[PDB]
Amino acid sequence: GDHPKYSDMIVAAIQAEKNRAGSSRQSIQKYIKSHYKVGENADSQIKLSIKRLVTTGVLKQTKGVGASGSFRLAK
Repeated sequence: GDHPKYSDMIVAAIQAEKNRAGSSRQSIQKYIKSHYKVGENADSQIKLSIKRLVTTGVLKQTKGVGASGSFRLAK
């Protein structure tokens, strides 16, 4: 129950830091790693899931792409 869906954790991380500038890419994994136990493989999956979410358009794109990789949550 502490590890339901990667997207849910990503959403939770972004919701936790619903900053105007958006949530940094590092912040998404940092929040998840800090609040949820993750492994190296999981980190890779998180990055893939974040990318997929952006790909599906679920996650909004924010500036600093590649630098910070800020992402916004489309409510």
